[PDB]
Order: sequence, then C-alpha cells, then structure tokens
Amino acid sequence: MEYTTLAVLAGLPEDPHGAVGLPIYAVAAYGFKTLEEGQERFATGEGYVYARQKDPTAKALEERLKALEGALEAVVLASGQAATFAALLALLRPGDEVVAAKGLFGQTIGLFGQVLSLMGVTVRYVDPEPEAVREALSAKTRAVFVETVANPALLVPDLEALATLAEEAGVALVVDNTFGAAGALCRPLAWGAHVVVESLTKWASGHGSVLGGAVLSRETELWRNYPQFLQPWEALRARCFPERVRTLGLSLCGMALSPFNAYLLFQGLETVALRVARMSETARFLAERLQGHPKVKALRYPGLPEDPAHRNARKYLASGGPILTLDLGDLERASRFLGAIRLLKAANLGDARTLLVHPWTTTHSRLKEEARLQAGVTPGLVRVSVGLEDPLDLLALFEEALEA
Amino acid sequence: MEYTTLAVLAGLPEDPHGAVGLPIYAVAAYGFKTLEEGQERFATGEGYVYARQKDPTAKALEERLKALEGALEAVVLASGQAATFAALLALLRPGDEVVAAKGLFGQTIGLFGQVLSLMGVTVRYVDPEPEAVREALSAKTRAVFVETVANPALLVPDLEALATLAEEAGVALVVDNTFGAAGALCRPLAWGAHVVVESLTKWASGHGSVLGGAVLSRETELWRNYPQFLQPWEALRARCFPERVRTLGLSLCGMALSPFNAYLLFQGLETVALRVARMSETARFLAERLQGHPKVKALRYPGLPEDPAHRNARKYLASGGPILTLDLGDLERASRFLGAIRLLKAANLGDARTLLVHPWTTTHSRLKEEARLQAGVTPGLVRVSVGLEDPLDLLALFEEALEA
Amino acid sequence: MEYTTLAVLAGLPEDPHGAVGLPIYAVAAYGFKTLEEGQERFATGEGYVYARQKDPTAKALEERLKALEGALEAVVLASGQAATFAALLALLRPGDEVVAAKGLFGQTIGLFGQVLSLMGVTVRYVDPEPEAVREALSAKTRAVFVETVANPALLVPDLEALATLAEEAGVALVVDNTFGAAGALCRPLAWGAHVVVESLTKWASGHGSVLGGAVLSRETELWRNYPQFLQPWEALRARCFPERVRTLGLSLCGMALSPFNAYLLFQGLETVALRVARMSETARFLAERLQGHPKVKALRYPGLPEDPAHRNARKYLASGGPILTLDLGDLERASRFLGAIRLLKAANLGDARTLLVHPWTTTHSRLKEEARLQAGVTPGLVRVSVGLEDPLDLLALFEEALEA
Amino acid sequence: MEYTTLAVLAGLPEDPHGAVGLPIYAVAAYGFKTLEEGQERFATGEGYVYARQKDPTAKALEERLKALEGALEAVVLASGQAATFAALLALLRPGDEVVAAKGLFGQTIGLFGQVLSLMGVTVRYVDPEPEAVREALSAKTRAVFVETVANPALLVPDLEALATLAEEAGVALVVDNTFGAAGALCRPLAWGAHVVVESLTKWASGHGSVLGGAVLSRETELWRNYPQFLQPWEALRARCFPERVRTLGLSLCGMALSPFNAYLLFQGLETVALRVARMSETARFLAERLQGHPKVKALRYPGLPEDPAHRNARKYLASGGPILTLDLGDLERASRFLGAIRLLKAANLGDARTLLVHPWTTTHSRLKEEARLQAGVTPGLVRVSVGLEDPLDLLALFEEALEA
Ligand SMILES: *Cc1c(COP(=O)(O)O)cnc(C)c1O
Ligand SMILES: *Cc1c(COP(=O)(O)O)cnc(C)c1O
Ligand SMILES: *Cc1c(COP(=O)(O)O)cnc(C)c1O
Ligand SMILES: *Cc1c(COP(=O)(O)O)cnc(C)c1O
Repeated sequence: MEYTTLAVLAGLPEDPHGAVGLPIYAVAAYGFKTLEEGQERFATGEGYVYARQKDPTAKALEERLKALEGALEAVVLASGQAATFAALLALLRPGDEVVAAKGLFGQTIGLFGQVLSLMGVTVRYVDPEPEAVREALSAKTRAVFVETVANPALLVPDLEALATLAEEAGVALVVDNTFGAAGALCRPLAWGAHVVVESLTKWASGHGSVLGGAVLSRETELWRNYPQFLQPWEALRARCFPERVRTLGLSLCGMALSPFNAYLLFQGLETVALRVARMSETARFLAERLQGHPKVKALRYPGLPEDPAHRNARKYLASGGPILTLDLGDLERASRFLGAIRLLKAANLGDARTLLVHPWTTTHSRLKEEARLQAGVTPGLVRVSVGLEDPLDLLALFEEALEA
Repeated sequence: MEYTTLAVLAGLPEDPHGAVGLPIYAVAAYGFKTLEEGQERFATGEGYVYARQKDPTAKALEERLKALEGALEAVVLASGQAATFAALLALLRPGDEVVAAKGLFGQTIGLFGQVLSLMGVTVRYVDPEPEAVREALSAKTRAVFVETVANPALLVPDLEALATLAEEAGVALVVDNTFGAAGALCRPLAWGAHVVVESLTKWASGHGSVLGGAVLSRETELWRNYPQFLQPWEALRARCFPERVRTLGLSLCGMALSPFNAYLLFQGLETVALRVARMSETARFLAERLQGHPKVKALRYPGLPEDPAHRNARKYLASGGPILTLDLGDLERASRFLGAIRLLKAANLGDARTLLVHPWTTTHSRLKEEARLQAGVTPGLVRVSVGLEDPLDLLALFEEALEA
Repeated sequence: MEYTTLAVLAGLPEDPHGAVGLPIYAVAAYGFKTLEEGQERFATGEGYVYARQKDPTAKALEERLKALEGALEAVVLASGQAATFAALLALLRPGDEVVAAKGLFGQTIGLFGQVLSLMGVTVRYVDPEPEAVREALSAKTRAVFVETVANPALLVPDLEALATLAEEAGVALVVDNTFGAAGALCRPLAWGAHVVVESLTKWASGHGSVLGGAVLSRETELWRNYPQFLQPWEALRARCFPERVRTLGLSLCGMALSPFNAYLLFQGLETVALRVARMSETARFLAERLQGHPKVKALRYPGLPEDPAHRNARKYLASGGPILTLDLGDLERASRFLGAIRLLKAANLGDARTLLVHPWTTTHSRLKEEARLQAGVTPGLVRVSVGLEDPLDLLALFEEALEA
Repeated sequence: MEYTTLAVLAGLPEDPHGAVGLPIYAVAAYGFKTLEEGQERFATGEGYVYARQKDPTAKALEERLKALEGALEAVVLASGQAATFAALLALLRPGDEVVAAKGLFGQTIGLFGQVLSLMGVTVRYVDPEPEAVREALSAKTRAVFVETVANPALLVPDLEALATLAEEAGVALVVDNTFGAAGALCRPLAWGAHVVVESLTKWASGHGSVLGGAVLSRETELWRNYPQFLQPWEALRARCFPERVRTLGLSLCGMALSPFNAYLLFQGLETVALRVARMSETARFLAERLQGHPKVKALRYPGLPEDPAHRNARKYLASGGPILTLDLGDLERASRFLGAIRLLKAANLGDARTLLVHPWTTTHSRLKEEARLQAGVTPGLVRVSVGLEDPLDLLALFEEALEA
C-alpha cells in the first residue's frame, strides 16, 4: 500500500461496533475482576491498567506513525521536545558524549545545554557530514544526532552515509524528522537511521492546534552494545530500545500525550501527504519567482537547481519541501518587510496557514550571536513555512511587502 | 474567601465576552504584527507565543490551584510523575543527595531509582520523622521528600517540624500532596513546605479521566542558597524556583499538559472539597463498622482514635481522609475477598467510584519484597479508595465479600 | 442501590479493555463486512451504522439517566429545548391542544407560541392544579405540560393528582424536570408522569459548560390510545413513545447531542446528588437569614415553613431545593442590589457558581408584561441559583449588597 | 482571495492573545455587571448571554462557511438534517407546498414525509428541471428544493435556470449543497439559489468524525413576499431569513451545534478544497478505468464525456466530483462484489477513506421499491465515495473484487 493509502487506514482499531475512526479513551484506569487478573496485567504489561503507561487512542496513533515512517515501533509523548528528551534519556549515561549537527532547533540546543548537562552528557557540535562526524568520534560517543533538514539553514545531511558510519562505530544515528513530516517528505529509518524523533505538532497535526511528539526505531542489532539492555535484549531484541523510551519517558517521567491530542494528530496524518505536496509545490513556485527579485539578497530553497541542499534533497526528500528562507540584507530591511507583509508572523511550522518568522529575534534569540550565525541565522533572514493558500495570492502578498 | 468559594471562582479568566467558564485554547501558536512585537514577547516572556511554554487554559488552572493550595505560584504539567520529576530536576545537580520517606508511591521510587540515578543523584530512604531525617543529612543533601499521607502505609508526617528542620539545614522540604487533594484535605505549604508536587489525576480530577500534575511553591529565601539561581534570584526572588520548573519541565523537556486536560481538571476542582468530604465521611463509617469484623486482621484509617496516624492527622488533615486499608491476613484470603467483592478493582485513586487494589501484586509489584514490606505493603493488604456511593450500600458489599 | 451509588455506576459500558469510564465515540459511521450485514443493521436497528441515529457514548448517558430518573427508556438530544420539542412532536398532530402550566420557562412559551403553532397545536395556559386542568380538558387535549418547580414562581404542582387525572382522561402528563435535577431532587415518573423532559445543561452538567437535554418515559398503556402508535404498539409496547422521539427528534430532525457533550454530562451526573444537596442546604440557610431583612420585600423558598410551595415540596422534592427569589420592591432597588452584589449575574441555572438574574429584563423579557406577571415575574424580583460556595461567604455578599 | 486562501484565514477570531486558531468556548453562559447591561444584551441580541442562541466558536465556523459559499450569512446547527429542517421551518406555514426533486437523500424524504406533514405542508416530487418544476407550481408553492448533485442518481440540476424560475414565481430555491462541499465543488448561491443547506458531516469535516450542518442565504428581495417577515424585513432586509432560522432552529427548537464539533468542522474546511480535488481526480481515474470492464453493467460519473450529468457538471461543478456508482446487474452480483472488496462498507460520504454502500438495502431501505427506483436506486447499484488513498491501490482492489 502507498503512503496516502496507509495514512487513512493504518492504526484504525478493530472496534467492537465497526466504528470507522478512533474513540477517545479519556479514562485513567482499567479494571480487572480478580486479584490474579490484576497481577498478570502488571507482570506482563499486556492489556491495560493505567493511562500513563499506555492507552488505546495513543496506540492507534503509534501504529499509524509506525506504518508511515516504516518503523519497528513508535512511542508517542506529550511533545516533540519530550520525544527528543525521552529517546536520549533511554540511550545515554553520565559521561557519555553526543555528536550533534550545528544547525539544530533552538530548544534542542537548550535541552542539550541545560538538561543533558544535568544527566552528565557532553555534546560536540559539528557540520552534519561524515568526515566531520568521524573526526568527532571518541571512545565515549553514544549517539550522532542530526535533523532531516536543518532549520533554518536548510541543509540536508547525507543520511545513508551517516547511518553507515554510526553502524560501523557502534553508535546510534538519531534523526529529528520533524521536517520530513512523519515520513511523507523523508523516512530516515529507511536509509539506516536507528532512531527518529519528531514534533507531531508541526506538519503531522497540520492545524497549529495541539502538541505531540514521537520516538520510533528500526530493527537493528545495535542495542546489544548498550549495557542498559544487558541488565531486555534477550526478551525483546530490537524492541528493547522503544520499551525503555516507554518506561523512562512515560511510566517514570510521565510525559504522556493526552488522548484528545492523539485523536487530533491521528486525523491530521490523514492529509499530511496531500498538504506537504501542496505546500512544497507552492514553496517551489515562490522560490522560483522571488529568487531574482532585487530586494532579496539570498533565497534558499532545497529544490532550486543551484541550491546547496539540492544534491541531498534529490536523494532523501520527496520534493523541495515546504520551507524556504529570504535574506533581506539586514535587521532594518527584515523589519520593514515583516511589518509590511499581510501574512501571519508566528513561531510554528507546518500549519495550514503560511507563517513567517525572524529567527535572529525569536526562535534563536536565546542563543548567543556566534551560535545564531553557526546555525545559518543572520539579522536579515526571514523563514517562511508555506501553507495551503493560493500560490498567486501568496506571491502577490510577498511582492507587495517587498515594495515596502 | 473559604476553600469552597475559591474553588469555583479562582482562576476564571476575564473573558472579553463575559464567559462564565474557561475557553479551551487548543492552539499551538500566537501571532504578532511586527518583527519588534515578536522580539519583545520572546525577550520578556510576556504575552503568548507557543503553547509548549504557556497557554491561557493551563494558566487558569495554575491560578486556581495557587488559590486552593495557598501558594506563591503553580506550574502544571502532563502528569503527577512529570511534576515530581520537573520539581527535582529544577532543584538538583549531579552529586546531590535526596532524603526521601520510605513509604512512597512506587513510580516515585522507580523515578528515583531509574531516572534520578541518571542525573547523578543518590537517595537515602528514612522514616519521615525529624530525627531520622536529621541523622540522614549530609553536606550534599539538597531536598527532603515526603508524601502528605504515605500510600498505602497511611502515616502522616509531622510537616511543621520537618519544614523547620529543612529551613534550618538550608534544604527544600518537597511534599507530594497528592493525598491532600489540592489543599482540600491538606495544605503543606501552610505548614512551611517549600515545594508541593501532586497528581491532579486523582482527587482534583475526581472522574478517573485524564492525567495532569502540578508543582507549587511558597515565598521563601531558601532559593538564594541554590547556585542555579545565582547564574534569577535578583530578578524574580522566590519566583525563581517555579520559573525554572517551567523552563526545564515545559520549555525544554516539553512535559506540557493538554488544554483539554487543563479544562477537565479545572472543573474537577469545583467539587473537590465536597467530594473529599463525602468520601472521608464514608471512609470513617466503613473504618468504624469493619474494624471489629473477625475476618479483618488489621484496619488502618487515620481518623480512628487509636490509629497510628491519628495524632498527625488531627493536626494536618481536614478529616480522617478518603483512604483506608484492610489486612485479610494473607494472599489467599485477599484473593478470595477481591474476587468476591462486587466493587471495582483498579489502580487509581480519588475517582467517584470506590476502587480496591492489592498493592503487593500491583502498585508495588515492581519493587523487591523488602521494599514492599518497608512501605507497609504485605500479602494480606487491600487498599480502598472510597468514592461517592451510599455508605450502607458500600458496607453491605464489604460484609458480603468478607462472607467469602 | 441508592441514587448516589447508581450515579457513578449506571451506564458504564462493558469496555473490552476494562476501562473505568466512557470512551468518546467521535466517529460518524460504523462499517460492516457484507452487503447482508449492512442490510440487517438497517432493518433491525441493532448495532451501529451512523451517529445521528445512535452512538455508544450517548447510550451510556441514556442508561445512566434512565437509572437515575427510574425510567423505562431515555433519549438524549442537543439541548433541553430540543427534548421538550421532540417529546411534543412525538405526541401531537395538527388540531391537538395542550394544557400547559402558566409559570413556564420563557423559551418553552416561545417554542409553544412560535413553533407548535406551526405544527397546528393550540395551548391553553392554566394554574398547574387538578381542577383548573380538568376544566381545561377538551376532546382535543393530548397532553398536560407542567414543570416540577415553576421557574421563577417556585410553585410545586401536585404531580400525583395531576398524573391520576391525565391517566383518567387518556392524555399524557409531560413534566419538565429540569429543577428536579435528573431525579436527585424529584422523580416525576415515580409519581405517575408519563414523560419527563429536562435540560441537562443545568444541574446534571453542574459546570455551565455544554448543552444537552433528555426525554424519558415510563411503562404505561397510554400510548395504545395514540393513533401514531397504531399505524409500533404491538412490536414495542410502552417503548413505542421513546422510539418515536428517537426517530423524529434524531433520525429526522437531527437534533443530536455531540459525544463530547454526552461525556461531560455523564460525568456531571456523578456529583449531582452531592451538589444539589449542598446548594439546597445553602439556599435554606440564605432563605432563613435573609427573609426578615428590611430591604427584602418578599423571599420565596420552598423549604420555608410558611412558603406557598412548602406543602407540595415536602411530598415531591428531596429538600427545599437550590433556588430562591428576593423581591426588592421595584426595578430601581433590584438594579442597585444587582449592580452592588459581588456575585455573578448570568442566565443559567445549576452551575457550581451562585448566579443571580432579573427575570423581568432577561429570562422573561421576550414576553409581554401580563405574561411576565402571570409567571410570577415582577420588576422587583431577583432569582438566585445557589452554587457550591461557603454559605457564610455568600450571606456576607448578600448583606453587603442590600446595604446599597 | 481564492477559496484555498479563504479556507485557512476566514473566520479566524481577533484573539486578545494573538492565537492562531480557534479557542473552544465550552461555556453555557456569559455574565454581565449590571441589571442594565443584562437587559441591553437581551434587547439587542448583541454580545453573548447563553450558548443555545450563539457562541464565539460556532460564529467563527459561520464566518468561514459564509466566505467559502460566498453567502450573506451562515447559521450552524447540530446536523445536516437539523439545517434542512430549520431552513424549511423558517420558510413554511401550514397549507404551503414544496416542490422537491425526486432523487433526494432518504432522510430528507423521511423528514418531508413524517415531519413536514406535521407542520401541514405537502410535497410534490418532480424531475429537478425547469419545465417539470413550472408545471408543478401552484398558488401555494413556497419553495423549490433540490440537491446540487442527486444522490445516488448523480444528476446535476440546471441551477441558474431553476433560480431564474423561482425568482420569477416569488418562491425560494433551496439547494442542498452537501455534494458541493461547502463551495469547494459548487456554490449554488452564486447561480441565484436563495438558500443553501448542507451536512458539514460529510466533505467539510473530512474525517467521518462529528455531525454539523449549515444554513446560508444570499442578499435578495424575496423575503419581502413572505408574511412572517412582515409581522423584520425593515429592520434586517435580506438578513431577516437567517435571523429567523436562528431564532426558530436554535433559540426555540435548540438544535445547537457543540463548540467541540464547530472546532473540528472549522479545521476540516482548511483542507476541503485539496481533499475534494484529490478525491475527484481519483474518482475520474476509477470511472475511466472501470467503465469498460465486462462485470460493470453501467458506471455513472459526472465527468465522463458521455455521462448524462456531464452537461450540467461542466457548468456548475469545479470537477467531475468525488462520487461514482457501479451497477453490478443485480442483488446477487452486488453482494459478491461488496463481500469481496477489501474496502470499507459504511453509510457516510466525504470521509478520507473510500467507502462503498448498497443504497437499495441501506441508505434507501426505508423507502418503498417505487421510490427507490425513482431515485435511481436499483438492486445492482453500488455507490462509491472516493477517499484520499492511492488511485492505483484503489483500482487494484476494485479489479480484484470484480474477479469475485
Ligand atoms: C517544533 C520542533 C520540535 C519540538 O516539538 P514540540 O511539540 O513543539 O515540542 C523539535 N524539533 C524540531 C525541528 C521542531 O521544529
Ligand atoms: C498517582 C500518583 C502520582 C503520579 O501522577 P500521574 O498523573 O498518575 O503521574 C504521584 N504521586 C502519588 C502519591 C500518586 O498517587
Ligand atoms: C434552561 C431550561 C430549558 C432548556 O434547556 P437548554 O439545554 O438550555 O435548551 C428547558 N426547561 C427549563 C426549566 C430550563 O430551565
Ligand atoms: C448526510 C446528508 C444529510 C444530513 O446531514 P447529517 O449531519 O448527517 O444530518 C443531508 N443531505 C445530504 C445530501 C446528505 O448526504
């Protein structure tokens, strides 16, 4: 079955009534008829007992995301941040190191700096490229972390070669696939990534409504080489990793996704491939039409022939994707543009509305200047997350704003 | 205003339309009209930008819980577990120690063992009593953690004397007030606790519906003595602690409560004092009527005159409270009782339905035998969370089950 | 089982997972595996096919309301208004007459005037008292409609004697039991009413949140005497009436209650008896303390010894109930009182907040002056729907306002 | 702005916080600070007082549907059925006649037969074609009712010529635009229809989730000629019609849409044009590929060159649309096909899943045989509502089923 097919069918429960959709299990606990039945659900983890460990509505969304990313197993949690955090928490010990791409989401850098520091972990930031990664490896490296498309630098890493290196070094390649849109734009596991994390808040939801995140992994022998699975590997084989994300992330840290949120995210997936296709058509149109404009200092879009991302885009992404950036030259010209444009400015991505933001003063404002510049963030840069609006209507609004 | 008054009025928003209740802000992002407006909301944290940091619906529930616990500030998160974890994460550094009561919730022990170990922290478990705590203090102690009512041991710590000791040692007294029912049964901050954490899933919700948790703190000078607030103390004074729970727990770890869950929890608080009063009336009735029964080896209920908890209950709790336990003598007699009783068995508390559970095989099954016994869990023990049903109907069901 | 017991247990589904609560079936349609299976669900109405006819979440709320009102069958619909309308639509033909109490809810009078006029029906308004009803009967009378407690006149009809008369005349006694709080304060079916309708929006919900209504009926031979059940009586016996409310109200007019609303109403019932008891305790306290105040021209409360409603209250209601009125003497004094009182003014009832309103200018403003006066509405009258707040806090706010 | 643009922007509230989306006003009542403020909101209908009359969440969905259908005003209600019923209730008096197309939705025929009969109205059924309509006019005709695309006969009426005739006769042309997908496939008001009604449950929702309906009208002088607007026309001009649908449908009959449902429908509109385009691309592909198959007796699809609907489709619809039918020849061959096909059978339309149904035994089973045949329903007929799945995957499932 094709992605569009799986997206409306995968994960639908076998409802006793024939229900064509997903009931919302907004219930905290599940009862049992005897001491023994209770004892067996607690011992084996089968059946339900309490919603913080698992819930049938979240399970449907896991099964659908599993089908769409082509994974072994998915675990959903309260947000994208919670998923990045739970995945790393399940991998790492005090004294470990991570080798992380430089271009990362500002809260991933914040989480790495302020929380993984507390778990005793050090991070080395590098260009997400095999040789730079190689030369950062040490005896203590336990994970290589990159994003499918750097945001906002819009660089696409060579995933397959990074996965071969990670596999050869005995470490996990963890890919933040937030920009790959739950597999609709990219499926990093298919190229050899061991773990994907992502914010479902973005493209998967599609409506800038509620928060969710996911961790997914693939069948691999890697986890045999992590001591925490030697104290699970025998019992669970490659499922030992997602079971520990579950245990640590949900049972213990309690980062549980509401079944109301699971239900909305489950439905947003039904149109993700259609939406991402439309946004990316429009983004390529806007890229082509705006790149030669005199007031546009630089336009980055991975599907432009001469773009730096175009090589790796053509291999890993289904299209040029839904994001582009403009450099207006400086703060002053960005300001006038954003003040003039009759489109929303907000810090979200993958909404059905086209959204513009100034990373230097918002998404990346909690970082020092050097760190902004290293992430491809400059004072002229404006990021555009393209929505579902008519491409001619959008171009007219851009043109008009540029007149200001 | 009295608690019952505050519970239906506190935290109601000033709605532009006059709305008597709480709209659900199921929106991810908040837009701005200029580069500069965006930049100012990011710099100052005022106004809204993105739902993972804050949301008007969660804010209403914080303001109500603040009023009800009599706190300086509340922060809500995705679950009780997330709140215990975020509070400790905001307090602790690798190498710190915690001194924790022995009787604790099994997932709090699990979180301490499996996650706080990863943050480099060691825990010393003691009887929650001033001298045992005193003699456990070391140069590295950074927190004393107890529960308002030990579950299921039903012992009530001497909070005021523990708070005086913590204050004198320069460490935080953190109280899990899950059993104090959002201030309706106990307000630990009023006795000098620095921090309360709690599961709103339980009594506050009242319907065994959705998960939520809260962290609250009081005005105190203690945080001046924690280095992390010296790198905040000047800018924020006693609000530095809840601001860091927010930052670490929500911004970074992303343990965000859904606005659908906030809305349901906000409403459950409107009846918590009424429900807790009814449950506790009924629990005292069942305690009195069952304690002399020949098949009941031991009945614990804090409001029974000769109960070990009765001293500290009379001081700290509004009543004997909604929980009691029976010891049937052994596994075999517990089994027959639970199989025979025409009441639900499930692992939840503070639901409107009376719930029974066998801690030895469920809530405490992930602990070694010694740890079960030290928590007051034995193979004969059955815990009862008393709901809203008629007390005579309930007694008849107990009597009848005991015949088996 | 007692009412409080039934309210947390009745209508809980037999969930395949043991769920202790009610999943929300927010699904439009239910599928089938063969042409024949589809054909059989359509023929027999068994199983599910489409949410406008029936839905498992609404069914749970029907079963609980059935248990609580002590009915044969309940049907839920989108609002209290929809239920009054559907019930009458299932009873009446063009040319029929209704004999209706004078004191009625303003929208019931509006529905009777503006919509039942369109269905060809005439209404005779009378004092809700056996002899006045008797003398209004004609060959064309098809229903006697009264409210359990007139609002705001606070008169309680002699239900048992009205039901004996209706039964003797061969016509339905239809009781709006909105004030009887889903059976917690009154159960009209138990006294011989054939049909109850009510707004669940009010006391049953308890949180001034979402709209719902219900129609319920009892086992009776009456429907054999209505021709529409002779074209059903044989097949369904006393269930012919609720089946037709379903068919006309839901299948055809499509007045369907959302499963999100059913879920919230199902939970509000879990505390209705506790809330109604508390409100009514407080209302009796406020009645007693305010009735002798010099600025209070008249105070009506059914549980006051000398009140006109007290006779019939003592027989039919569980207590004096949660509503009282004050007459300030005139418009000018009502105005100052309501402007001065630090309590909410809004047009809703049975919320957890005490609510005040001026019927002459609001709830009854769409009626001519004569009709207001006949409903017990005067320019001095203020209606109080007592909430869950502390009674001393409330009395202080009243006293203080009266100073103005 | 183009339809796709309006669909993500129209109706977004001016939120005090900048919220990019729609808060859910799950609140029953709106308070006021003085007797006078209350009195003025009741007199003028401005501002809010009680959710049965209006609610900010429903208002956003009305404003968006207004923009998308290009209407004067929209009113939302609990279901498609409620909207058809409320619209006619606002138009008609006892003794009026309606002239209605023969091919109609089975519940519209049921509503006409079983409920409009109770309002004293007679219906004449005709081919939805100017001359047949003309010759059915009488002095008593008050409305001509047709559906944008007959279901399942798939005939498209000549709307513009029907609107010219209705306008010339002084009667309303009421169009059920359920198949025109909230204006994405057809906008009947743009061709001169006076009133549109539709089920938002179908294409607008897009997820087979919750029920909603809408009534919309256009600026017209027609309502001056209806006596009920002469007792409103002066005060409100063409808005007198939607104000009366509101008053009768919502204030009085209480057919109110839940704000949870409004919120889900508001979001489903954001992708309706994209979804309808994809479904209709796929439907045309399946039409073309299946029409020559030997086991397919007849295939109807409006976008096939020689189809009977193709003339009027090319004028009124944006494409061939998302529905097609197959005639398998008889009951026995339909049965084998439907039993064999690995696609869902359910009675819903415009879901993201492709749905098949056998109208003779389901959607039209409550009609006599003659009425089925007159609606284009035969024992061989299978209706397909095309979803979002891959067209090659779908064709393979059809081909395979036809082998059976
Ligand atoms: C937004 C985002 C996240 C975080 O997800 P939330 O649900 O917002 O926590 C993580 N990674 C990337 C690339 C993101 O864009
Ligand atoms: C249930 C419970 C928790 C955890 O809360 P969740 O919302 O269930 O995580 C924490 N402490 C105590 C005492 C509890 O009983
Ligand atoms: C409020 C009320 C109604 C109507 O119910 P809604 O859900 O508001 O339509 C009907 N009867 C009485 C007495 C009411 O008070
Ligand atoms: C389904 C449908 C309706 C009714 O809408 P509900 O929301 O299901 O009542 C009305 N007209 C047509 C053509 C329909 O298909």
